[PDB]
Amino acid sequence: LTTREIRRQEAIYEMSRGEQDLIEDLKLARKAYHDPMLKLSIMSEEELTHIFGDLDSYIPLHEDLLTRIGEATKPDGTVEQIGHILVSWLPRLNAYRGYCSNQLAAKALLDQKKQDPRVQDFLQRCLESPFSRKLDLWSFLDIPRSRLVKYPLLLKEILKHTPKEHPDVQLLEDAILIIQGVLSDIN
Amino acid sequence: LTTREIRRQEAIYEMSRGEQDLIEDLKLARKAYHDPMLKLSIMSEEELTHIFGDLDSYIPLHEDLLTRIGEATKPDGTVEQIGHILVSWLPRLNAYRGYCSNQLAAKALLDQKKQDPRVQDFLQRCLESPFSRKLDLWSFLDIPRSRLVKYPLLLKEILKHTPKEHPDVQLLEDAILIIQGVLSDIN
Repeated sequence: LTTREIRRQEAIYEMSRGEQDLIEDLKLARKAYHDPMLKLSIMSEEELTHIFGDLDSYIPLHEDLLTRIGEATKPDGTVEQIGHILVSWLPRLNAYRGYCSNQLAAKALLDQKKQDPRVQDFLQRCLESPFSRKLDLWSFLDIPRSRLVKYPLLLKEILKHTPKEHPDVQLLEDAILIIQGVLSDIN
Repeated sequence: LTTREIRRQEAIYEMSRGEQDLIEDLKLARKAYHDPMLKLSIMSEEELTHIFGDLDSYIPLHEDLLTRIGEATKPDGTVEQIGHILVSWLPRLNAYRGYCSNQLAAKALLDQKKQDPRVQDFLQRCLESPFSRKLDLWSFLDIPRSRLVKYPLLLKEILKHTPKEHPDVQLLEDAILIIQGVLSDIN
């Protein structure tokens, strides 16, 4: 394996580790925050979907990417082609249209809720436990946003190390265009 | 939270991390070893089930434990009761009866196959890749065996830190008896 082709694979791995991390945080937000607050009636659903969005849709969306990459990973750990997955997956990031279309309206409830004693108490409890796992609740919207805005860099890095005569060149070039379109359809 | 009750939770966590690890190795054995060798006809299925057993059954068996513990884990990360899961799960370790009933017959093929050039070549390839993940193929049977023999220690450690008047005391006491029975039904 060449030094360059090792970077190509390292670039593909860097990306999927990013997905594992997003998924861990989306699940944590669903389990430790959203569901309990909804259950204890600390916040109404209308409110909780303003803050968190459709977690129930995003989690299997990003898991789906990770599944497909894993299935394309050989026994030796390398992945030969990836463009065909990305091109046919990226358009699904259009599932964020609604959530991210009012980041403005989101940060008006957010700032309201940080005076509520019932949320303060809920967090202080969660946080007192040495087995709890923290999320910055007040800038949650940053987690997905950060990730969505990172894809073009991740894709350009895979392409930087893709051999001239490789099918991924066209597909990755076309995927960078897909990601760029999807971004404008929410900002 | 008391110093003792922190140990109880640490004991429960230690156990589930063990399951995550076993699962990672059972999946790796299925993906990097069993399936490819079966596909390339380096080994017949009869042979591969002697070496690896019914991976397809063990993986969802241990995942099932991890699912159920996760569902019993509160937002704060602690788990209040665990005996009721363990008592009703442990009898399923009886799915190892067949595999482990001929550890003797297993280590006669094993020692045969380590002279086969086709297996040597297959491994040397796998291993040459910097993205590959290693398993000691020749003492694979140790991975499950080690784990099965570790449960009684894991259970006694949870019980060591369980409060006198807690429902887990009876259940864990009864689970230790279940694990002990299951072990004799294969050794």
